Amino acid sequence: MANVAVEFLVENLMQLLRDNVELISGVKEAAESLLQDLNDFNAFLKQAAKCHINENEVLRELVKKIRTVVNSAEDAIDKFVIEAKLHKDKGVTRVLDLPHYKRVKEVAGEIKAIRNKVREIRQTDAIGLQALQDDDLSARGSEERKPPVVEEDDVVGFDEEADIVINRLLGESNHLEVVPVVGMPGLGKTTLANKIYKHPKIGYEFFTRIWVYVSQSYRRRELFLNIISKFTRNTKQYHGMCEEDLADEIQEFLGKGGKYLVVLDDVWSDEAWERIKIAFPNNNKPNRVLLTTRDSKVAKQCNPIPHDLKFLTEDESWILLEKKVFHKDKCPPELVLSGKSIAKKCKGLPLAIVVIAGALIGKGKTPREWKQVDDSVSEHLINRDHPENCNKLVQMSYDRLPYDLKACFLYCSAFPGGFQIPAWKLIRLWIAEGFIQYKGHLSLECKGEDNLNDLINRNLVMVMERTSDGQIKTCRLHDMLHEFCRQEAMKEENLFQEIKLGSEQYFPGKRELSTYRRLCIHSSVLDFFSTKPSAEHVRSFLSFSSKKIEMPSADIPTIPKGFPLLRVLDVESINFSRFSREFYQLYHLRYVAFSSDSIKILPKLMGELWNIQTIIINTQQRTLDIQANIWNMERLRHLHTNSSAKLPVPVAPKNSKVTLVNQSLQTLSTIAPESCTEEVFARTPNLKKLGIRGKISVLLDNKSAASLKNVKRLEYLENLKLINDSSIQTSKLRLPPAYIFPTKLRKLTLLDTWLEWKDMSILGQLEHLEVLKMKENGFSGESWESTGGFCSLLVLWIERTNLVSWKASADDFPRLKHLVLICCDNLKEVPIALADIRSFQVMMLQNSTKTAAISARQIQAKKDNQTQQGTKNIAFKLSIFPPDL
Amino acid sequence: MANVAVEFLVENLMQLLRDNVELISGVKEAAESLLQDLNDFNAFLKQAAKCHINENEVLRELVKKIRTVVNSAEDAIDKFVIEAKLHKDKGVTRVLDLPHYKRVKEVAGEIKAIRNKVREIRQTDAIGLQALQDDDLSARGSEERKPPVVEEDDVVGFDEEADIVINRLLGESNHLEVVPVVGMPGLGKTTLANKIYKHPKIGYEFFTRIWVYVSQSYRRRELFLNIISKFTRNTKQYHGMCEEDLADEIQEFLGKGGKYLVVLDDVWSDEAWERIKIAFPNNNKPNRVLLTTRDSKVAKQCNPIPHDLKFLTEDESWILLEKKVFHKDKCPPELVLSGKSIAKKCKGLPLAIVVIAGALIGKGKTPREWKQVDDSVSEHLINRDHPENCNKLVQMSYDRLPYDLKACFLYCSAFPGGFQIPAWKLIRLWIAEGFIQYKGHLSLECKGEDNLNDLINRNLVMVMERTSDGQIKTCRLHDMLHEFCRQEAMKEENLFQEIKLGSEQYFPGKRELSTYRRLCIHSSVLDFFSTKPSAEHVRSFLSFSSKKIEMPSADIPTIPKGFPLLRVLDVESINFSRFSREFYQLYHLRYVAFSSDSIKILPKLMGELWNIQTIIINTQQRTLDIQANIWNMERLRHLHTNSSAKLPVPVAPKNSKVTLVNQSLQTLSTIAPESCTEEVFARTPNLKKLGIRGKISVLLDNKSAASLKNVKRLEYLENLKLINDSSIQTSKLRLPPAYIFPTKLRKLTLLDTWLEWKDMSILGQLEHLEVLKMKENGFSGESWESTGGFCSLLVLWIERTNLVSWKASADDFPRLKHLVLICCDNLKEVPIALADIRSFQVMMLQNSTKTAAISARQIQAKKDNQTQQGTKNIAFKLSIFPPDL
Ligand SMILES: O=P(O)(O)O[C@H]1[C@@H](OP(=O)(O)O)[C@@H](OP(=O)(O)O)[C@@H](OP(=O)(O)O)[C@@H](OP(=O)(O)O)[C@@H]1OP(=O)(O)O
Ligand SMILES: O=P(O)(O)O[C@H]1[C@H](OP(=O)(O)O)[C@@H](OP(=O)(O)O)[C@H](OP(=O)(O)O)[C@@H](OP(=O)(O)O)[C@H]1OP(=O)(O)O
Ligand SMILES: Nc1ncnc2c1ncn2[C@@H]1O[C@H](COP(=O)(O)OP(=O)(O)O)[C@@H](O)[C@H]1O
Ligand SMILES: Nc1ncnc2c1ncn2[C@@H]1O[C@H](COP(=O)(O)OP(=O)(O)O)[C@@H](O)[C@H]1O
Repeated sequence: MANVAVEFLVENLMQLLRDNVELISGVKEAAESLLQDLNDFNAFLKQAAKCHINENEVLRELVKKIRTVVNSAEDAIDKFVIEAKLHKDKGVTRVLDLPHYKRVKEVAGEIKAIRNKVREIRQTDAIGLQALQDDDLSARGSEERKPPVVEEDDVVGFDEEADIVINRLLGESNHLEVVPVVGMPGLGKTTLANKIYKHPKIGYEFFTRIWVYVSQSYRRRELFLNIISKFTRNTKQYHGMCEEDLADEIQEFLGKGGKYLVVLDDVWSDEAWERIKIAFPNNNKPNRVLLTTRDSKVAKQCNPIPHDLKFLTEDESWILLEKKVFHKDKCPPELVLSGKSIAKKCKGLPLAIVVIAGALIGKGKTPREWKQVDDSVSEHLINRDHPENCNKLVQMSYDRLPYDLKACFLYCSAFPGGFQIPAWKLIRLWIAEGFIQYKGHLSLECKGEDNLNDLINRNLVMVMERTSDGQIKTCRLHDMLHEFCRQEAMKEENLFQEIKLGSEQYFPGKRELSTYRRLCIHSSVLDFFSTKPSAEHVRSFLSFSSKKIEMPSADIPTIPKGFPLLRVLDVESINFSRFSREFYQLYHLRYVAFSSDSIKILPKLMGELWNIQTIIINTQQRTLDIQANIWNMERLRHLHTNSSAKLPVPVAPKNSKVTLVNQSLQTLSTIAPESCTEEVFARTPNLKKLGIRGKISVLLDNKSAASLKNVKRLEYLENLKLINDSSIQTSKLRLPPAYIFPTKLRKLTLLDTWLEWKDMSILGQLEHLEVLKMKENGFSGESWESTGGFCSLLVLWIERTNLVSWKASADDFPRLKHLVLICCDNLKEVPIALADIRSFQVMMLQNSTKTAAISARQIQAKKDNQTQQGTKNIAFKLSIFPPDL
Repeated sequence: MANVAVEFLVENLMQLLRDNVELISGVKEAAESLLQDLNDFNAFLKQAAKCHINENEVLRELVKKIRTVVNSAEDAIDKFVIEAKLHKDKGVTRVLDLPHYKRVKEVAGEIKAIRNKVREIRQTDAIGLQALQDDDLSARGSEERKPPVVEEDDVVGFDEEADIVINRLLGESNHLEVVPVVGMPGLGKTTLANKIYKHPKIGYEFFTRIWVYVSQSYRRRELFLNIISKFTRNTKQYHGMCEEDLADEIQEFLGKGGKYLVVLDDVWSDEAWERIKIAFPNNNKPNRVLLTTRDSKVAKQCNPIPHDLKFLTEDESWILLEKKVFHKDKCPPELVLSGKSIAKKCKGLPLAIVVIAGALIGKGKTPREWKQVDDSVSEHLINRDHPENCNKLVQMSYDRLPYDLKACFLYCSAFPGGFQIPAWKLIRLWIAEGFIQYKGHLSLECKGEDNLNDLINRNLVMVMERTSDGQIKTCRLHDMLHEFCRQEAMKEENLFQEIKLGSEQYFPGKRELSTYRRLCIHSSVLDFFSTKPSAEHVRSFLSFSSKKIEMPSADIPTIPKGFPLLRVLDVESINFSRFSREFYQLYHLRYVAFSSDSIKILPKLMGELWNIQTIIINTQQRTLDIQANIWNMERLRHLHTNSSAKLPVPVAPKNSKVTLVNQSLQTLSTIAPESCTEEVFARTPNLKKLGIRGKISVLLDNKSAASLKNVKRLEYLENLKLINDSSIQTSKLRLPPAYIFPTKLRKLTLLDTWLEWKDMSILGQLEHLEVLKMKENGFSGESWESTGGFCSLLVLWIERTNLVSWKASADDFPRLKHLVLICCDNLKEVPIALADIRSFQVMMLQNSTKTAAISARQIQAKKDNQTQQGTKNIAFKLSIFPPDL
């Protein structure tokens, strides 16, 4: 939508005028003029949006060229800004910088012609404003939306295929067999196969169970490395071994672990199965493979008997729609006939019905909306076999979205097919692109999380992984939605364009690449950069690859010089050895991610990019030294890192009264303990997440820095992590008293502190802490005895400890819901008093002593009797690692 | 040929037995038995080769099974070598090395199994050549092959096509019309183009003329870079800007010098034309493009009138056949009729005439041989349209090559089709690959050049360029010939395999790779190594990519670990930042050629190797410290580079009587001036080609360590090159006395020495000097007065010198043949006395004063008058790069 670009340009111009007067100084009148005209433009596009522009040709004619004239302005202003900052570097103290001030004033001549153009067009727009304001529709207020807790996890009317499949498997002893499943896209082969892979009988039967996704763009060796990973810890060794030997190693590991069930998803080409099957050892055991698909030929080839999936009958259809649109509550009677007619209109496709329930949630729950939706569906599914019917249905759902979500959905279609989207990165990309604008009081990140939850609710985006906290950790887009969104973006809106290279084709020429605004290259990238492209109007550049590619020493300069107007640059999948000066000459850079293996210092010139919001760095060295004045970069909001970062020593200005305290700074992913000082925390009042890697001892000792005591100043801090990199128990470490920590702290992580279990009382004293995660021998001992305090703790996580005896009472953990016990191969039993807590719902116990498993089964039987006893308890689910136990 | 493999194994086994008793100490008995078995079986293989091999299957089966055991013996022997060297590396002083000595005894058991297999072949038949001994064919002696002679520079029957093409240009000025040349394969379009391009009218008609070769796998950017690099000297910019901008610059430069005539060779598809045609924007000038295409559709798309290359007429065909087979001499009357039958059977395809001429010259000059050849040609040229006729003719020609020369002719397809092959690289490769073996007294490289001349004489190898010396410089195979050799090698013999992946195809599995003995890649080797392939039976690797490519630091150790028995490592188009230690266990390496841009030190572990013969490095480091002990490598024949290599100080051991005098060394291209001490020359009695690069004044001055005086000691030196990197003239340099130079010096090159023409007398005194090359103001001054001495000189190269006045008489250069003057914008006139030099053959003049051009025209007129007077003076040739001069 043109509104997005208009708003972003207005905001950036305002920020540049307020903040940096000197750069814009030669053209201030033109800046203010463009500001007024863009405000008026935005109002006009809103008024046009109120109407159905597609209904009138004149309205559609009017919108065109609103966007091009706006685009011409953005270009001229940005070129001017970069030119004048280069002038500042020139340091021409001449009063009249006649040489090359006439170049920045050539850009200003373009600016002036552009201001003249914008003054025009605005006069024509004033014509037809009154006529447009005569008409309006959908005059209503805005309501709230609510978080997407799990709902309808049960699968309507699909027990039949589940039981048939679970029956078929385990037929012939000592045979490696494959179970094909087919059925048109959106039917639910993955959903049913998930229900199988999570049915109790399957987990009872086979010990090893691997979930594997194999699309068309799948890679064989990438898959083998990960499957070997399922068994062992490190794959960096097998980065240097052949696929065949890798196939052999997977075979040995998989054969060792008794039986095995392996799931490969959405296969496309029979040769794909032919190649992948090698790793599986046919060692004369009843091991079952479960592949699903869409094409019939491959299913038939891999086994002469494919099990075809089934459509949902009319009743299943209506019940499913009722569930999705009305969630737990039951439908009010008046809409029943409408909903049943729509369900019948669907023909029993779970995908069409699901998206339609999303559209109904979007419209409302009033009879007029239901009748209109019924009429529209009765029109857009006249055929069955044509997939574009699903596209028409999704378009109908899509039309009702707010334009802000319209931008986010398309931009979520940017990622490659089959790629699992990291939610935090997706939110930060949305922020840096300008799709989320200040409205209200929520922090930008919270608004982004709410937007993602909204998109999940109407069933456009399917969630894949969730956190311990219950939040979302990784999402993606179903194939049909990906195709519809990609076509809509690359064709209509020109949001972005992709450059995947088919056989016997060439990367476009400079004239074509001239008309792009964003690039995505998810295929051979070094090949596009060996050509030395040049497109002055590329603002973003995305490359979400699978492997890590090295960048040749003679090829580093190409990105900075080819695209001198970047804003977003995510090349996390490309490893750099260094950087060139043109890099530090990129002055519009907002988002910047990159990897590296020999980087140790963040050069100081990097602090001259005065618009950076986000920074993400990967480095193999333990210590990363930062020399750029991050206290100078006003708008910095995040600084991620995987090594231990050594922040610079802060100094306030001497001749300037102004103090350097960043109000908008929310993260310091991993800083060294040496910098956990009073001043570092004086400068970050609003900090919400902090991490410290290094030798946690320096913190805990009270000589060098009362560092844990320094932590008291961060009032809003809500997440902390203590990572120790020393591998030597030089002394014993002691946590300070529980009045030093912040009050809202909600999630803590320890790793190799090696603390004594008596200190757990201090943590019990904390009030709001909701998740405790101690990994890799965080607390050392053999005797912990609960002493109360964990009033609100919701998830407990213990991994790689030598604890033996634990003792508690049902009043120690009143709100427990989740309990994680990993790699505790020296614990004996879990206290049974944990079976008394009502909310205790999920437990898991990995690589643990079998006596603990027997006690856990006792606890499960206890809670089963409780729920049987008429209490309104939440259902009980257990998990014990041993297949036998 | 299998005899080649048997002989290679025999020679290596004898070498290993002689040099190191320890390496074969455990299995010396079976090794010697295998050696004698190989000798007798090679006698058997020769006896088989005496009888027809192509026509008999049982005979091939007899000799077959011996090649397999020979390959297996090679594998096991190299395995034992690497294993014994690994034992040495372990440095176990135990009398009984309980770990790994049983593994080596099992490898000895494998060696004994191969010995048993060879003895089993001998048991099946004591010799197996009794039937072969009964029948003998082709008994005759081996006589001389003539030294190469440039001959038949005239083209027969294509002059009328040349006239028609030269009538095409001047068709319509102020326009761009493409000339299409269309013909069947081996027809001679490219010869007609190479003629017309060389026509005096063409050079006079256009000041600028370009020759461009459009292969099937052409890349546009590299072609444009070549066109640009033609005109200018500096290209640091054009490596940085894009191919659209590159074509724009090509337009600019071709328009700077007015009208131009460019040639595109062997256009295959239409897209080639559509994309290359944008680089010739007509500047409303009379511009012509010459396009040779085998296909016709592309020609019609280029221009609705393609120039149709006719077939040779019968008389033209015969004059060709007699010229080729007989060279200057005419056809003897008795062979006239057999020749006429052969030529009339050729159907006019000149390539058939040429290949049959090669077959005749190889066979001999007797009527029975001519009749046999004619009958075969009749038998195999029944049809007309099928190109496979040429494959059949080539097969006839090939069955007659000497088995050594057969192996030589083949494996030339290992170099990708269409690639100019440096002759020196081919010769050194043949030497390293055991292809050329010690037979007689000729030096290995001399025998290699002899073989290459022999092949070229047979007209199976084409020469692209020569030298003022007239020595072959670069050679390439014809398209059809390259295709034939490719199919031959990859199918019937298994000399090498070409891993060229389509879009669908994937790289081979390790299983397929197991049966390969030589690898040739010509597509992405980066991706090939990305799959991390492995192979033990691989001895040769070649990848002639067009560009230079980097090896990611994680991909560096792939080649060693995958290939532990590597001999020929042809990776010169690959870049190496560093080397894994696994490189330094490749005890089977014979040939190492590789690039780099940061390598400053060759590690001492490089010296550990012993089997290498050639070392080749092109680094951009101005210095290259060589810390390997080269003096301990006896078989080092060649250490080629372009850097100012600083050799290690030759130190004799304190407790050894062995003289570290390497009797195999032949060349030290660009050693450091500091490294020219009496010792290093004293270690190399047989040095043949030397050149220095660095601070040469350190060589000249007597106070300085007298390097140039010591250079006398090399009695076998024949090639000397002196190069100065010092751009600063801190003093004037003076040459030593004439006697100090080696007696047998024959070619000299001077760059950046800025000598004083008064010294030219000293160089005159040199008795044997035959090539002189002064460049980069080699001699600094304004007036030259030649004083004689250059009795045996033949060619004179003057480039970028500020000479003003030259005075010479005909008595100074009685035997000289070639004058050339590059960029002498200072030179006034050329001594007209040089016109009296009978031997004077060809003159060239580039970017000189027009006065020199007019005086050169005077000299040309004088020579034309001389020959017009009845003197048997050789034809003279004049050429001026700018015709305006
Ligand atoms: O062995 P050299 O005495 O050093 O001469 C050779 C050779 O010159 P000749 O034709 O006289 O044998 C090549 O031929 P030209 O170029 O001189 O015609 C030349 O090839 P390039 O200049 O193309 O490289 C080559 O150069 P290189 O050392 O790179 O192999 C090098 O002569 P120069 O090095 O002095 O140019
Ligand atoms: O499951 P989560 O709720 O995501 O909690 C953590 C945490 O994530 P958050 O701090 O954002 O909540 C870490 O995030 P990052 O370190 O990447 O910033 C991540 O990595 P760590 O191990 O270093 O804590 C870790 O993932 P994992 O432990 O698997 O590596 C993950 O916990 P999960 O195990 O559930 O992913
Ligand atoms: N039996 C069912 N009941 C309700 N919804 C379903 C059912 N089966 C699939 N779905 C819906 O379909 C989507 C899952 O996609 P799916 O059909 O499994 O992809 P594919 O079948 O193409 O692999 C989800 O939105 C899910 O809610
Ligand atoms: N005299 C000639 N007449 C016709 N074609 C020729 C002649 N000489 C070379 N050719 C062409 O050159 C190619 C092979 O040339 P070749 O026999 O090597 O001679 P040259 O060394 O002069 O090129 C073929 O395409 C052939 O048609």
